[PDB]
Parts: sequence; C-alpha cells; structure tokens
Amino acid sequence: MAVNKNEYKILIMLKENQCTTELKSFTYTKLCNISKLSMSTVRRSIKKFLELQYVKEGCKQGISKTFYITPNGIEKLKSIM
Repeated sequence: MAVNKNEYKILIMLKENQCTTELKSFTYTKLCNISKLSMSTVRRSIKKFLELQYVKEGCKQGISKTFYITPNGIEKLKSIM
C-alpha cells in the first residue's frame, strides 16, 4: 500500500520540501533539479497526476503555465508521514 517511488517521486519532493498549497504553483524546471529526473519525465508525471487530482494548473499570460498541489494529495502524504 506504500506509493510507488519512481513516479510518486515528484509528490515526495514537495512532501518534505513544503511546496504543498494551492496559492503556490511549482514550475517544471525547478522540479527538474530537486527531483533528480529530466524535464520530459516531470512533464509526463504531472500529466498523469491531473487524473489523480493531486496537481492542478495555472494560466499563461505571457509567462508559461505552472501547477499547484491540492489538499487531496497532502492527505496521501499524511498516510506516510
């Protein structure tokens, strides 16, 4: 019942990195350093995590999009605190 390490790795970085709130949206290139996995793999895992409801999107107004983590994802993190 523990979450798989390879894809959930993204959702582990912010668990201990405190990037866990709707107001703040994380960028792919900041995640690409801390997550130890390249910019394609983090774009693909975030595309899956929309279907899990863990992650949610922001708009582009000149600057590119960004994605915040929902309270529904933090509840999974409390299970493995």
